[PDB]
Amino acid sequence: TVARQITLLECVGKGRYGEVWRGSWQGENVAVKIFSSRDEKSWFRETELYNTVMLRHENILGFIASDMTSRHSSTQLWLITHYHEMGSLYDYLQLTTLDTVSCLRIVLSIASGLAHLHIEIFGTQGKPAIAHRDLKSKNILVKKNGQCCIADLGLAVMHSQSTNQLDVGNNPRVGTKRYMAPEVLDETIQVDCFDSYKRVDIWAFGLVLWEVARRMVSNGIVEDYKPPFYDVVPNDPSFEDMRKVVCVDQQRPNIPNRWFSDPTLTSLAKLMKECWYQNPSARLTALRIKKTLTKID
Ligand SMILES: CNC(=O)[C@H]1C[C@H](n2c(-c3cc(OC)c(OC)c(OC)c3)nc3ccc(C(=O)NCC4CCN(C)CC4)cc32)C1
Repeated sequence: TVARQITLLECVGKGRYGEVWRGSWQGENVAVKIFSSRDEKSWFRETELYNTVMLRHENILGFIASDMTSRHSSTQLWLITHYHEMGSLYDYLQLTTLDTVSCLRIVLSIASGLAHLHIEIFGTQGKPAIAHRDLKSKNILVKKNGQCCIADLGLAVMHSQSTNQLDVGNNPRVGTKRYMAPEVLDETIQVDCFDSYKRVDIWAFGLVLWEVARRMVSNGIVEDYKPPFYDVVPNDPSFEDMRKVVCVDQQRPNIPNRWFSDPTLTSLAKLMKECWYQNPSARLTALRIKKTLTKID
């Protein structure tokens, strides 16, 4: 169903993943992702997660439907979700700066969505723990109320007390290299250990925090948008570029001096560094981050 009722109006994204369209379903905007063949298995994993898990949370992208539809003499794989007209956090941050409240609301809402993903709730009305594995600004959408929701669950891995085996391939280097945690890049991560995947999300969250904080204005000062590690790796960095910086040199994004003139950015700088520990077990939990951000307000 639904695929029939949907008219595609304008393509708002196109890449190796496929395309994302603004469509109309009974006159209502929906986001339609048409997967590339390359990413067909992500469509299935994401579809099955959303269809089997009650994953309704204000800070997780709202699923509507999935469909298989043959159109251009070939089958199309569609994922249909709520449409967030503001688009991705990545693109939003390049258009505007943030005051203190808008910055906190963004980062807290991401922490809230990530904590909800991570938490296992027993039973019906509950949910397995979920690790995202590709958290970054391009996979986060901004809402008009200034909160964000986390998107793109095609690499996510789930865990509950039902089974010890995880639906993860043998290759741990699945995400976006620029955001890959050190234990992924050097491939020492314990693929058997679900908690290890949560900690990889926390590392990436720290990087997103840094990206956002750079755009918060303090005393008329603000940084331009940059991706993590812009100053030391080329675009489309290689595994080796990333490993030398992050694993061998053990470098991190630098904190602009101006942040320490503002107590919010001072607090956030402290927080992102607690997300970036080389040792995964020292990193704050998602819920700890959320509780901390609830108080920094
Ligand atoms: C890696 N970047 C991407 O993919 C791109 C396309 C993704 N996009 C998703 C989306 C949908 C999904 O499924 C259906 C996904 O997968 C679950 C998903 O994953 C991240 C994202 N909804 C969107 C809603 C709107 C827009 C958008 O830009 N409109 C244009 C206006 C923006 C603001 N003014 C300044 C300019 C014009 C873009 C959206 C982001």
